[PDB]
Amino acid sequence: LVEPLTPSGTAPNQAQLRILKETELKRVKVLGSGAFGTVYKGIWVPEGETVKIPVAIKILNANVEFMDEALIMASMDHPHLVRLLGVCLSPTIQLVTQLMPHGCLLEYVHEHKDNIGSQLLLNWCVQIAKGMMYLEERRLVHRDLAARNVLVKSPNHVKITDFGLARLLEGDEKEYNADGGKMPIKWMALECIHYRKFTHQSDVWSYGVTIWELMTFGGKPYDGIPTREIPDLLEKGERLPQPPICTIDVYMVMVKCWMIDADSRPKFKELAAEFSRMARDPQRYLVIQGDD
Ligand SMILES: CCc1cc2ncnc(Nc3ccc(OCc4cccc(F)c4)c(Cl)c3)c2s1
Repeated sequence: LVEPLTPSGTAPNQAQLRILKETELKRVKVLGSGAFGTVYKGIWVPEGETVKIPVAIKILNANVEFMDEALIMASMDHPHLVRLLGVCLSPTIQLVTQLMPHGCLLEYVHEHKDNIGSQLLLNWCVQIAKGMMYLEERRLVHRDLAARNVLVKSPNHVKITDFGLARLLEGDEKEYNADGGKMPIKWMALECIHYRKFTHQSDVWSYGVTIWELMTFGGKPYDGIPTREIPDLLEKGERLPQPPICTIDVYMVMVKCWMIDADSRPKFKELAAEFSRMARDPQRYLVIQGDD
């Protein structure tokens, strides 16, 4: 027979995913490595073409779920989220994305500390929130939002990366086993420490921690405090301190991201809009000396 027609006005997903030959890629050096896998700086020469496209290649240490997640990653079309360019299937599956020349935001803030102003910092808060807004719109939880997973295309333009990988490697099992989670506890929403209760509102918590990293120019959350003690401290009401440059206006935005009640936290829509209006008058909201 012929299948009963039932249209839904959802637009076709015409995203392209390129399956790349092993030999189209060369690795220059290592950029980073961790629970997620190793990220290499590299060169992609497409099949038949000449141009040597600067790329990052990620190798991970089920494949139906991977090819499903790869579809999501390639479908992302937003200025402040990365897009997967290609997948290489051999010898093991490699992820290929455009290299960001100014690197990771966490490294960028610490290195350019003495020359980052209030306008720049407040604009990054908007761009991050916007990209997350776009993820949420698609019902996609990042699970591992952190300054370390925000890359700098140019000083005035950041992109979020590494969305999807956490769920792909961990799964959705409510109970943690003895191995625990792969994401760092100190960026994690309280409810996700105890069980896997990952939602857009848990990402919001992580957003709060991410923007604190920026306002402290690469500060380390709960610095020195061992990760075993965190779940107890958070439940006793402990939160990150007010960064020196932060007005109470900015700090309260942060604090609201760390409410016990996940529903009480700001939505990404509210976060982008508030930092937007702050970015219209950035010296009323962040107090950095020399920032005239
Ligand atoms: C610190 C200096 C850096 C510059 C830079 N430029 C581009 N990509 C980088 N890292 C990177 C992170 C994740 C990667 O694959 C995972 C992934 C997740 C979601 C969408 C993607 F396109 C991909 C991939 Cl393939 C790469 C990095 S890291």
